[PDB]
Amino acid sequence: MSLLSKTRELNTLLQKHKGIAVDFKDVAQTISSVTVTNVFIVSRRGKILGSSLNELLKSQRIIQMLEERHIPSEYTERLMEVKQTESNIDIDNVLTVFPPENRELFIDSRTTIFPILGGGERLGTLVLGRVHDDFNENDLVLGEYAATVIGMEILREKHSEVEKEARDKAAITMAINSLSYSEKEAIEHIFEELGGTEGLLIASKVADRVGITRSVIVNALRKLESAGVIESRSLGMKGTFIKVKKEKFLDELEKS
Amino acid sequence: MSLLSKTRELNTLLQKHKGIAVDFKDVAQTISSVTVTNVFIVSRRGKILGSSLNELLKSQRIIQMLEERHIPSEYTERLMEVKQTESNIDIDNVLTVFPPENRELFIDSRTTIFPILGGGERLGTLVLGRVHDDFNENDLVLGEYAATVIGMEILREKHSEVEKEARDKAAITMAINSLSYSEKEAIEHIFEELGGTEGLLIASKVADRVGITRSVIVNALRKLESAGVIESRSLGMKGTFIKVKKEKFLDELEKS
Amino acid sequence: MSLLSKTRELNTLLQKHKGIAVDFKDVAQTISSVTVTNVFIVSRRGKILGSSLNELLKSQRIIQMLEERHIPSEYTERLMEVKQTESNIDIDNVLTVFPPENRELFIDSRTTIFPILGGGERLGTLVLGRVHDDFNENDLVLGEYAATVIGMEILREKHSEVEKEARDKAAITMAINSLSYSEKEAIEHIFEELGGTEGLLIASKVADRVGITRSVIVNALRKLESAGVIESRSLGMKGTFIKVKKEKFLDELEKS
Amino acid sequence: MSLLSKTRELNTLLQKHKGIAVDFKDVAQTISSVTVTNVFIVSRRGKILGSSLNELLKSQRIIQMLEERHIPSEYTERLMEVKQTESNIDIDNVLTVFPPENRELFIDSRTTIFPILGGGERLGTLVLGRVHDDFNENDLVLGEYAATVIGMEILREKHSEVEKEARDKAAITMAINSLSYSEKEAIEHIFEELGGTEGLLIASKVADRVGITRSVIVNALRKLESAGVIESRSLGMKGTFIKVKKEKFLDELEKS
DNA sequence: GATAATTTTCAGAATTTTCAGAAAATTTAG
DNA sequence: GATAATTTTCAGAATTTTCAGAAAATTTAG
Ligand SMILES: Nc1nc2c(ncn2[C@@H]2O[C@H](COP(=O)(O)OP(=O)(O)OP(=O)(O)O)[C@@H](O)[C@H]2O)c(=O)[nH]1
Ligand SMILES: Nc1nc2c(ncn2[C@@H]2O[C@H](COP(=O)(O)OP(=O)(O)OP(=O)(O)O)[C@@H](O)[C@H]2O)c(=O)[nH]1
Ligand SMILES: Nc1nc2c(ncn2[C@@H]2O[C@H](COP(=O)(O)OP(=O)(O)OP(=O)(O)O)[C@@H](O)[C@H]2O)c(=O)[nH]1
Ligand SMILES: Nc1nc2c(ncn2[C@@H]2O[C@H](COP(=O)(O)OP(=O)(O)OP(=O)(O)O)[C@@H](O)[C@H]2O)c(=O)[nH]1
Ligand SMILES: CC[C@H](C)[C@H](N)C(=O)O
Ligand SMILES: CC[C@H](C)[C@H](N)C(=O)O
Ligand SMILES: CC[C@H](C)[C@H](N)C(=O)O
Ligand SMILES: CC[C@H](C)[C@H](N)C(=O)O
Repeated sequence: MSLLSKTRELNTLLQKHKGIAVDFKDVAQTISSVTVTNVFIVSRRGKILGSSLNELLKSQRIIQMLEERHIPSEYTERLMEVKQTESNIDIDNVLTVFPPENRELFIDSRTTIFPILGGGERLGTLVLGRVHDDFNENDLVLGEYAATVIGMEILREKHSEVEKEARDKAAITMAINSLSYSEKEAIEHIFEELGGTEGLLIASKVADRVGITRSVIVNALRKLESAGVIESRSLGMKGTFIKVKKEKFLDELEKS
Repeated sequence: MSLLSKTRELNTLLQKHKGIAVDFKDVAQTISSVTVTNVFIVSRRGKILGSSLNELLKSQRIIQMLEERHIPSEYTERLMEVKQTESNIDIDNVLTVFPPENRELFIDSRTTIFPILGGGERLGTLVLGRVHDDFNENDLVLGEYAATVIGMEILREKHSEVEKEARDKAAITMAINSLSYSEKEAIEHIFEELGGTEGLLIASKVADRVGITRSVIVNALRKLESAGVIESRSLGMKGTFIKVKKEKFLDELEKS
Repeated sequence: MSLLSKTRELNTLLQKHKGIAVDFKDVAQTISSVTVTNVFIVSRRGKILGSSLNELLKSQRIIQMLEERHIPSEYTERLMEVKQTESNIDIDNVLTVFPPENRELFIDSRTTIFPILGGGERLGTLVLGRVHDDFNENDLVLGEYAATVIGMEILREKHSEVEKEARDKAAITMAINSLSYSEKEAIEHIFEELGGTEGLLIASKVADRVGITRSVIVNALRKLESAGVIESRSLGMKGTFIKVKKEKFLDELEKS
Repeated sequence: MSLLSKTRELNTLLQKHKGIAVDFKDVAQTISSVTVTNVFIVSRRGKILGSSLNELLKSQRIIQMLEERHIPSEYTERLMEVKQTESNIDIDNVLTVFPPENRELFIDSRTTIFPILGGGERLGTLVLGRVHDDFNENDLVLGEYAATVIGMEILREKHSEVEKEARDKAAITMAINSLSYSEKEAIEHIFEELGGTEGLLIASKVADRVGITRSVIVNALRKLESAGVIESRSLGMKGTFIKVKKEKFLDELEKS
């Protein structure tokens, strides 16, 4: 099986995965097939995001490591020292992925470490190990496709979660500014009587006890409703039902 | 220059690009440098998302294509019928990326087509062109790997686009439900006289033409600001400035 | 000389330094006196912030390192691996501060590495080396006073520069919001004709060419003057003299 | 517990505190834990910046001191006369930190005084108290090193305080120069009727009492907002809300 | 000393704005 | 079907606000 067929095999997993997310465990399996290696996709903090082992599964430490979803904290930082792709690493090296204890079974073992880069920084590490054979250039080509692609699926993940928080801050800010002076004070006193995420209270009485017009309170709520900060429904004599959908709202209110 | 050298060059563009969006015009010329080819990155409908050419620029048609940001209609169809990679296409084949009229300069021209796939569907096509040298398998490895990542960035963009159009619909609806009856009527008329995405008008004047209280207009606008549907700016004696941040708002409002 | 007298010596340098800043070179000298060692105060990126060497000055690499204001980039990252105070490190170790080349002169050499911590993260490293003798606990007490104190003078420096940028953003924002719609457009057209940091222009003519009232322009400038964004003086027939004192102002204006 | 163990404990509080400001109440009890002492951190004028006591809390006077956040006037003087560290002070010496009346519980009490020095001047005093055990030299090493860092955090705070009062003066002056003659007159009267740091008043009413155009008042307030001297809030029919962010503004204005 | 050129100041109207409160509309329980 | 309890809607006045522009004030050159 030629390199083209191996690259074609890997590139097919990505071109046909439904959705946008790519399962790194699926990737780990594919990387093992076309190269016959034990695969480890670890984070910058060592969290195991993918794995496709066989010979290593035969070690006690490795089993307890897969359950921890982590790797030796000390060995995690040593992978950070590899800034370029270092291949063909024997068992007599510190960067070997195989247990130095069971050296007899892994005497001819060779280890290669690919760094995962994205957006201009370090994102993870892709460690591949073999029991005897060595790594050639055709293997480093396949491994660098993975690191470059994994870093892209991580760069998207980190970026998408930043966009989410950035929108919530805008939604809260977009709402806090649309409030009037009397409407900010109204919202402060309501969330006080409400106490929790959702509840039921009589807005009118809260308006009378505090000395704020009743329509000023209805006005503030409808603005927060428009901004997606809360959901509200009327219950007539029972009162007004409120369900906060953005918790950080109040915290940013007094801050204003 | 070995394949592992060309591969490392391409991956470097992707791992260090700032932000998240990868510019296809950068990819195209990067693909062109490492393979010594004329590069086209086109969509299903033949829009040139990115290109980096040299010899082809000595043809009249190629220039007007770049001006139109599109490729011929006839050619776009025949690219869709290419369901797999097809390399070393001669000048006399319809799938050739070189103008046949300039045969004196393109008689020994070879052109390979790489379908761009993402999420299991055809997103576009990556076309490479050479004047003399044929395409080896080490070239198909790059072109196929570049079409893969190109499909990944398109898959991602189309997803973020859909998420945004959905967040917008939600913003409009959430803001329309916040409007009372008289408030919902003012906005219909305010946005009628505005005539465009943004403008300046005298609200109190429009309030008297229809017979709605001016206070109604002020509160309604302030509720659309809470949902990020419009930006509003008071110019006192000169009127009110209104910039709409959601095209489809007015259309959606009329539905109700 | 007892430890109390050594601690008293060090604590005097800090209690009597005039001003708020503490010169790390002065510190380097004091740390060398009370312990008789070659002192290195390096950053997280290896930048030498202080030094008090003697025996090492006798090496060619060290001389070229002091001029670079840096240390071997590779050795800089290895110091990051020391998370706790590691002392009594022989020349046969990678973390030795002495040149492994001139091993014969530094055979009994012992090296100690103190990490500089502040605010909850790593800030630098304090490396001490000896030619023969070893380190005791009384030496680690003195070295940890230094690391803890150096980290405090660095935490203050980093914090003070953050407070400075945070105020400039507020000054610009505090000003951009106080501007009216017509006053923002006025400031946009003035900085256009101005071209550079400071210059001379006739505001009236700029007002007439663009179609904005002349007093609207005087009003915008006086607000920016109040916010410290610009300095302005009148020159009657010659025009108005403007000197921008905050460059990022305009960049944040169109962004609004 | 060795000195190097006690030292490492204190440094840990300083290296991991969040922000920049170190809370002296944390330092005091930390000093108390590692040396088994009653701790007082007082200024020149005897204000208890921080304390952590146990046995002393069984005395009436000590409690009222904590309530007053001050120490006796007579005792504060005698601490200033202590120009150097003085350890193992008996119960019958005026420099004792223990109430003589409770002699039955404090007859074998020992108390050491550590002057707190920063920038070459006396900033405060660190006082430690014990019921039985005397103070060794390993204790003077901690108390002297704690007084040093305490002096460092006071030196820093007093500097940031002065920089702020200077930035304020600049903000006031810069804002006053931005005011015209009629504008400068309105603010004098507006701030006269306000009577306090913040309040609500009817500007247009105050405009007619004096005979100034209402527009003048609006623009003047908007110029003080640009310099961060006040916050202003429009309440329409109810009036204008004004919060002053710079106490000394009104005073400084009257000077002109 | 005075003209000429901008630059500021000041005054005033039109519009925008926030709040009050009475009438309308709703929900819940009967 | 109807009372009672809040909840919304709507209308209206008082105040705040932004802009225009004419008169005043300033600087520069003579
Ligand atoms: N698409 C995709 N992304 C993944 C997968 N596994 C992990 N990630 C992403 O990888 C990113 C980093 O991994 P973390 O969950 O943060 O693990 P960690 O222990 O916190 O390590 P650090 O990210 O370095 O802090 C996360 O934001 C995930 O979105 C996966 O299987 N598929
Ligand atoms: N990252 C990135 N995406 C791009 C670039 N140019 C185009 N795209 C994406 O390519 C996709 C198609 O480009 P369009 O310009 O919309 O072309 P089209 O005619 O709509 O193409 P069809 O998808 O066939 O309908 C969209 O998802 C774009 O976001 C580029 O330079 N960078
Ligand atoms: N008080 C004081 N601070 C210093 C001294 N030398 C350096 N610093 C501070 O140490 C901080 C970090 O050093 P840098 O100038 O940033 O050196 P660098 O090469 O950029 O290394 P990094 O800070 O890790 O990025 C700076 O912000 C300085 O303010 C000194 O002699 N006295
Ligand atoms: N970091 C820090 N500084 C503090 C703390 N308590 C007081 N200070 C500083 O200690 C100094 C004096 O405290 P004050 O409360 O002003 O006492 P004082 O009576 O003015 O003292 P004198 O300086 O003698 O006039 C000031 O610079 C304060 O900022 C604290 O808990 N943490
Ligand atoms: C997978 C980690 C490997 C075994 C590494 N050599 C260690 O001992 O931690
Ligand atoms: C890019 C278009 C190519 C050259 C096509 N064969 C044509 O003749 O138009
Ligand atoms: C000061 C650096 C020392 C000599 C280190 N062992 C190196 O060789 O880089
Ligand atoms: C803290 C004050 C001490 C106890 C002082 N000697 C007194 O008697 O008041």
